[PDB]
Amino acid sequence: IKVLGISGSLRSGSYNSAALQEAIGLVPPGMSIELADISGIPLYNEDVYALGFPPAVERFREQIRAADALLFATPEYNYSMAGVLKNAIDWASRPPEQPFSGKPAAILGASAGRFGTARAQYHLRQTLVFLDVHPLNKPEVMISSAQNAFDAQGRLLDDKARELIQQQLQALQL
Repeated sequence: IKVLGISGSLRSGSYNSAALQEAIGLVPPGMSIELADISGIPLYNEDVYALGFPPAVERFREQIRAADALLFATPEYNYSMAGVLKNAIDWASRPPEQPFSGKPAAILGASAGRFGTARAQYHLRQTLVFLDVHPLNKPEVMISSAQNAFDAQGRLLDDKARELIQQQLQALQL
């Protein structure tokens, strides 16, 4: 089972990217996570789209098409999804036959804030309706006070979080 991990943050020390990197080693046997790189995706402009998909967007769409499931790591800024993540989704969601259609998925997120990306997750779930993506409802993974969840580089010190992430991946497999 091929899972495409999508981090909504571009910063080097991203808690969400670190969560996905850790997730790669928490999958059950028979499953593997490949990471999407959305750093080359430009801000959306219909006038640009009309001339064709930028190479970075085409690559992203190709990865989504090839994936059996999706794993979103969504940062939360100003009580909603990070604009960068939404922008990437906006690009990949364009016609023809946008690739998110029918894909099962899991959502997780990390934030320094108290609610560990909860608000961004429910907004994303609304967006997923239009894309016809089917996200797991349980378990939910909202890592709060993320500054204390990781050490050097990006290892998870929160075993509870590691367990829940392990559960989502086991759910996608099923």
